[PDB]
Amino acid sequence: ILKTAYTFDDVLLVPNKSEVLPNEVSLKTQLTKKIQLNIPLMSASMDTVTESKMAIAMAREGGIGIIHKNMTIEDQAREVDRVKRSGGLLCGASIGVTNDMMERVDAVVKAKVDVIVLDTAHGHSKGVIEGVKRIKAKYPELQVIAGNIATPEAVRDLAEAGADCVKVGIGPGSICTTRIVAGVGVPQLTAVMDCAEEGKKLGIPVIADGGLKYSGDIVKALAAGACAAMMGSIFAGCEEAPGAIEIYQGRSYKVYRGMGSLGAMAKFVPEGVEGRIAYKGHLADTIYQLIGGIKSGMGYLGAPTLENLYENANFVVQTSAGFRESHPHDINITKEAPNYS
Amino acid sequence: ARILKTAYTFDDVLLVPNKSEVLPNEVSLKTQLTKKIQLNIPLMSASMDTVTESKMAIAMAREGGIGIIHKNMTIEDQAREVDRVKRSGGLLCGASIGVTNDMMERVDAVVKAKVDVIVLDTAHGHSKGVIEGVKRIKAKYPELQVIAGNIATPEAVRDLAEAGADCVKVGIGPGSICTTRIVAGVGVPQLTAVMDCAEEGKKLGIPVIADGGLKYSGDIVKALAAGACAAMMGSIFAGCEEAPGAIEIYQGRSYKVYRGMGSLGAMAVPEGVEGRIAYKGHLADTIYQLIGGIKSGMGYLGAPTLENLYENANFVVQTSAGFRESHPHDINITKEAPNYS
Amino acid sequence: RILKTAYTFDDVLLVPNKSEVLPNEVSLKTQLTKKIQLNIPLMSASMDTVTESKMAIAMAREGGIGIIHKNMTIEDQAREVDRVKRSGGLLCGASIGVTNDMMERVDAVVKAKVDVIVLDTAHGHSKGVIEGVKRIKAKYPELQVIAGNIATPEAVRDLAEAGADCVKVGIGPGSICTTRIVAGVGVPQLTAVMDCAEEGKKLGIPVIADGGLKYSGDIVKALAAGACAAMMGSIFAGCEEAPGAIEIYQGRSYKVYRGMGSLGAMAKFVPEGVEGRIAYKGHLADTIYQLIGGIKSGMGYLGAPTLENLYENANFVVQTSAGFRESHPHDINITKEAPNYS
Amino acid sequence: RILKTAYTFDDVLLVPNKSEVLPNEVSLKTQLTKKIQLNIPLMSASMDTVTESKMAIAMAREGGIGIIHKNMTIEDQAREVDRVKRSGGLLCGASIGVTNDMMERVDAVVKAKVDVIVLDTAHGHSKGVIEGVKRIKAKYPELQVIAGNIATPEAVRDLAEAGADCVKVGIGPGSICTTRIVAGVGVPQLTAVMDCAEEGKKLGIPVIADGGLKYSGDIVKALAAGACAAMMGSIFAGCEEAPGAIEIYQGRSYKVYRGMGSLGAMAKKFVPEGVEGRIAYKGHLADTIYQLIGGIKSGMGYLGAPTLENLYENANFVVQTSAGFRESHPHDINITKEAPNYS
Ligand SMILES: C/C(=N\O)c1cccc(C(C)(C)NC(=O)Nc2ccc(Cl)c(-c3nc(C(F)(F)F)cs3)c2)c1
Ligand SMILES: C/C(=N\O)c1cccc(C(C)(C)NC(=O)Nc2ccc(Cl)c(-c3nc(C(F)(F)F)cs3)c2)c1
Ligand SMILES: C/C(=N\O)c1cccc(C(C)(C)NC(=O)Nc2ccc(Cl)c(-c3nc(C(F)(F)F)cs3)c2)c1
Ligand SMILES: C/C(=N\O)c1cccc(C(C)(C)NC(=O)Nc2ccc(Cl)c(-c3nc(C(F)(F)F)cs3)c2)c1
Ligand SMILES: O=c1[nH]cnc2c1ncn2[C@@H]1O[C@H](COP(=O)(O)O)[C@@H](O)[C@H]1O
Ligand SMILES: O=c1[nH]cnc2c1ncn2[C@@H]1O[C@H](COP(=O)(O)O)[C@@H](O)[C@H]1O
Ligand SMILES: O=c1[nH]cnc2c1ncn2[C@@H]1O[C@H](COP(=O)(O)O)[C@@H](O)[C@H]1O
Ligand SMILES: O=c1[nH]cnc2c1ncn2[C@@H]1O[C@H](COP(=O)(O)O)[C@@H](O)[C@H]1O
Ligand SMILES: [K+]
Ligand SMILES: [K+]
Repeated sequence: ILKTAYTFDDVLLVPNKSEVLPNEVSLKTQLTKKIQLNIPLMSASMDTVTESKMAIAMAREGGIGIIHKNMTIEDQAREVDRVKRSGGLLCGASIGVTNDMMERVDAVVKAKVDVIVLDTAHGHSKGVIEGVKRIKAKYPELQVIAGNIATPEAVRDLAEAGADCVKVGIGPGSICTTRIVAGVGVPQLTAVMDCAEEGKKLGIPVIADGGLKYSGDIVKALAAGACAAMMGSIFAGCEEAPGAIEIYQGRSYKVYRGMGSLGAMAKFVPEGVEGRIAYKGHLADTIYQLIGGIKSGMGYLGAPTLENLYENANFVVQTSAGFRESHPHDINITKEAPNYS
Repeated sequence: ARILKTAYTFDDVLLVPNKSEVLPNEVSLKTQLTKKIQLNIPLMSASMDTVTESKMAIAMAREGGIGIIHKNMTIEDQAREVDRVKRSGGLLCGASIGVTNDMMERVDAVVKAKVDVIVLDTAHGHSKGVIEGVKRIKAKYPELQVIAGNIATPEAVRDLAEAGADCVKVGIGPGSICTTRIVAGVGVPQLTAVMDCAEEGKKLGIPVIADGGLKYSGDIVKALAAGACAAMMGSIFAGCEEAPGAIEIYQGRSYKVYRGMGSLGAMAVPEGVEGRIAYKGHLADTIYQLIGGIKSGMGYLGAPTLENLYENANFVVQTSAGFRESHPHDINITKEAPNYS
Repeated sequence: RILKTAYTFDDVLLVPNKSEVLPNEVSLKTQLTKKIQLNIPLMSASMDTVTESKMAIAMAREGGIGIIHKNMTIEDQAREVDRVKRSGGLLCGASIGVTNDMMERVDAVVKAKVDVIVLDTAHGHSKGVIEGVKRIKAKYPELQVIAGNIATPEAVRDLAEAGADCVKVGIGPGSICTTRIVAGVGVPQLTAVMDCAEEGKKLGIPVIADGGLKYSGDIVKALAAGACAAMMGSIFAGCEEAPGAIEIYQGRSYKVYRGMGSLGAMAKFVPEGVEGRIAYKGHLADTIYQLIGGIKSGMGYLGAPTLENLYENANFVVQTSAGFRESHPHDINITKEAPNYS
Repeated sequence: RILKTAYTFDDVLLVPNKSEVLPNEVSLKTQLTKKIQLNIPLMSASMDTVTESKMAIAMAREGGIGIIHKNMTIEDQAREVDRVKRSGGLLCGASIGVTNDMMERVDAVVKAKVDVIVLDTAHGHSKGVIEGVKRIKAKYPELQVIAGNIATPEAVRDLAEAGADCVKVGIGPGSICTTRIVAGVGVPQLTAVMDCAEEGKKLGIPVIADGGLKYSGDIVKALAAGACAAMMGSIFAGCEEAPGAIEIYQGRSYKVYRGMGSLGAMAKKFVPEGVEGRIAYKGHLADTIYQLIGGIKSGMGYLGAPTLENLYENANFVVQTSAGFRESHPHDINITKEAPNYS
């Protein structure tokens, strides 16, 4: 019980000397050794976040969407295929460890998915290791993301098993109760930091999944070493996300729930809650704001590229009081900001 | 420097997931309350007049745990309640005893009623009165299993072990209705207290119980992974139909009264308060949720048994920001979860 | 530079010790100064909305002591002290400021039988205060003098040298106090009381834990830190004895409670307290009973028959903000009034 | 990789020192640069809802200075500073950005006899600012230049070799600032001011504590950290002398206050780093300065400091926790009467 772990709100990045203006920087990243994204953002594989429409709009902005799997195998293959024939867009698919597994994989592969994500509550498990070894045995050159994990031991075991990228985050998500009902989890920033570090010794990239709420948070995840950030609530309020529209006190809300929530899984022991976030309009506007945030951050840090950002970033722990100084304070805000609230 | 040691409670820490060859539906929650008593699930209902009586203790045993009948009633009525449990078909049953002038007559009567365990529980278990009590009771009934409490230190485990106790209950002040820490200034945060006492207890070969301050199934997992043999809850069980006292309807919702035994109402200078808690229906639904959460955590930690969970658990400390990450956050929740208030 | 963290009461808990002593067994006698013993280590504040003759008569007869405030003329505070000393031989205190009329106020309250003088100012670690003590003891060598307020052991050392018989600790912890906010200056009270009690004891000088106390458990902590007695304002300001009529607001009664450095009490001012209302507490006896029982209960937990043994054998532990939440009642709709809680 | 905690005002307290001095005896004089002395170490911020000529005149007349903002055309800002120099030779500053017309704005305010310019930017530790400083001093070698904003000792050194006469510390503390939220970058202000003050005093360049101040006690902390002066927007933006009329909202008077990097101030392609809201009306600046000044004198008396230099040299800080914070503020009281220096 000696060691303290930090999440995003716990730290700040120290500005560096910069010869670089924000609209000079390049957010290109390697999602895997083979898959290059233009911007390091991906939409979560949840039934209230990503289907083909969201996945098409992520691809076009430079990112990628991971079509969720809470649908028939044939419907997912249709969603993926819908993305592929909308141009030449990259598309991912979610796969669980099931008796369905390889039929789901065969359908999205033939439908030309670019990357599958074997994601489960506990990526550091015998099922996932065997599942990655099974998939890569059948499809060697296909790209496999394995998650979710929180330790460097977990990185190696999935790298050994053949994953091309690992996905970090047990407990941080906005709709997640894993840490509350199971007691298990690692604060996300320290999780990404430790996993990024072992991932770089091995040649395997890591994704920061969950818990990001502002663009500043993504800068921290990338500075920690993640190759890409994945978000649910940040995208689930967008027009392209599936989700009934609910009305309350003059505002429109989009339904957003955990995949491990009662309503998603339908004696259940859930690991998620169901709720709603405010409608935010079109993805493109949300992406602009996030990219602009990341660019300014790299400007403050003098980083022309994501690699230089990771190599030159210096972190500083702020207290509860610093956290209050960091947010707007002692202001009665009256005009909406596309950046904040 | 007098103020050196920081002590932690459940909400300060998190468990790090291990490599798991095992699924939640395969782990065994069997535990030894004492050496002669083995429960199937490591949960006990608290010895309170708004929590455990014959109706509660019967249902606890039927789910695999134990209820300790409270002592706020005549010696006649207590023996009667223990007997109903004993005549309900071979169900384990406890009874609490205070440091009283009538003490050995209370032990007498519930022993006659074939009680399986007694709890000599006082505000301060590491005291002369409890020390002599345990030896006095071991002098008359050496076969009898006696739990003693409450305590907060490793020194207290020794002196209670050298006095005869077969188990020791940890918890000074963490209780949801408890004001001991505020009115007396005394106590140890529960996770550190369990941890320190579990470590002395294991070396000496005596189990410890985590009593008080548990609220979610994940907290229990932390207590068991800290080394407790079982967990005692008052608040988590007091809203159920089997707890004593009737339901109140206040503004469309159902509530039951829940009070500290040290509160003015139970005693008719108090160390607890009286209040109302939400009605939660039948015990079996609460037990099912708690059991499920515990097996989830043990799956995460790769633990087939409770002792293996303790051997291999690593804790990490989270800040206030980790805490807010760990709970659902930045979401308007619209559907109640059965495991997340 | 910044590095040493300083703690207040809600940052820490006392670890229970083995106890051969039941709460009704433990003794609460304490030495306020070398010449003044109290049966209980409680003092009421030198504030116009806390302590007058009625407060200080009531305080004495329960075994503590009241310190009559200075926010009144010299004649009337001497009479106030004479009110107390005539009512069956009780101890009385009196507040004295660093002023031009300061010896005349001392002279009056002395003729008026005052047992203890408190030369309390915003900054006791100061030339005026130190000179003031030296001048008073030179005129009255037997008169017991408390000086404050301070927060450092260097301040204990210097006020002991100046002739003080007891020093009062507390810069900023007060519930009505804005000193830390407007001047940026202070020390969390628990660490202040420890550091100063450490120095006062080596010199043989008692120290008072003054301000920031809200519950009985808080008092126990101050005493285990080595304070000789605890001074409270807010806890006593709600009582019948305290000065001030009882204003009532939406079917509930209250009493005015204000800082002595608030605009109200001092009437170009730059205040260092606020002014407000706190709920009516009842009679002082019942409030004191509940505080005594917490102390006695805390000493039971720590197995200390006396305040000295409690100081020597106390083990503090730091609690985080989640420990704090677990320490208070949680997740319960409290429906009945506990006599000793909120 | 992540070992250093950095602190802000609400995290620390100053420990009282033995004192031979009373608050009224204490001296508030500070060198804003080697060539500029203020009688009180307070500055109003160069924002379009804090400082124009009227507030620059009101600050100067109290012993401080105002920086007229640059969210206006060049001739208007030169006219604005000329209005202050006309009111009895008062001190005046003007804000200058890294623009295509940077040297032309500098020309107009120099013509109107501005005492100091502030080359203030999101990121003062940048090639732009570093080159603007060299180019401004090369043409106007006696002009006093403040450069900012910054947060590190490397930034202090590099801007001093650029020619800055004084630097301005503060990445993200402002009450209306979202830089640390949107960009993830910044340093808690007290640690920032301390680290930068230390390097400035080794090099001979003073530093300004800019942003995140809320109470007079906070100013004392920032001066004891070693800053030569404190810059405020929120504290002064409710005052009658700040720009914009007094607004009513549910029977209480308010004024508008917004970040310069907020949408309204920068007026879809924008990515703002500030917000816009409203703050309570607090009256005329004279009454706010009074309460501020008295708080600083009280703090310095507690510290036995007759000068700001003596305060920096003998100030001791302790960290307080959130419980310490809770004790530090008033607590467990229903405040009935409004205190002119608290809420
Ligand atoms: C993301 C997430 N939660 O973060 C989640 C998503 C859907 C469902 C669940 C539910 C509520 C069903 N909860 C678990 O699935 N909980 C859990 C707890 C412990 C372990 Cl060890 C495992 C594992 N399951 C596997 C399987 F192979 F089956 F996929 C390998 S390990 C699973 C959780
Ligand atoms: C209790 C308390 N505040 O806690 C208080 C009570 C009444 C008035 C004040 C006022 C509002 C007047 N505030 C100061 O008096 N502030 C202050 C600040 C710094 C110093 Cl150094 C001094 C000093 N006073 C003396 C005296 F001679 F008066 F004793 C020597 S030095 C005083 C404060
Ligand atoms: C669990 C608990 N509170 O957590 C509690 C439960 C019921 C009643 C009380 C009351 C309000 C009556 N409070 C004390 O009992 N307070 C107290 C304080 C200090 C000591 Cl040292 C002792 C002790 N009593 C004994 C006994 F005589 F019982 F054996 C041994 S030690 C007791 C407390
Ligand atoms: C104070 C402040 N925010 O705290 C602020 C004030 C006005 C406008 C902005 C906006 C919203 C436009 N935000 C940035 O300007 N952000 C930013 C982020 C990172 C860098 Cl590296 C730079 C730079 N700009 C330059 C310049 F072209 F001005 F010379 C050189 S470096 C700028 C911010
Ligand atoms: O029910 C759940 N329980 C726990 N985690 C979930 C659940 N559903 C989705 N997640 C994870 O939470 C992430 C979204 O987090 P968010 O962006 O913070 O809202 C997803 O990428 C998943 O990794
Ligand atoms: O009045 C009281 N004061 C302090 N502790 C109590 C009181 N009554 C019961 N307890 C303890 O608190 C536990 C209940 O805590 P809970 O599970 O957090 O609600 C019981 O098991 C007892 O160990
Ligand atoms: O106006 C004030 N400013 C600062 N401290 C004050 C003021 N008035 C009283 N005090 C101190 O605060 C103490 C009362 O604190 P309380 O019991 O927490 O309310 C008094 O004994 C004084 O030491
Ligand atoms: O939009 C903005 N983003 C970030 N900082 C700003 C912005 N506008 C003003 N500032 C800074 O914030 C300071 C005011 O902070 P305040 O005194 O806490 O209200 C000003 O001196 C500027 O340095
Ligand atoms: K801010
Ligand atoms: K205070």
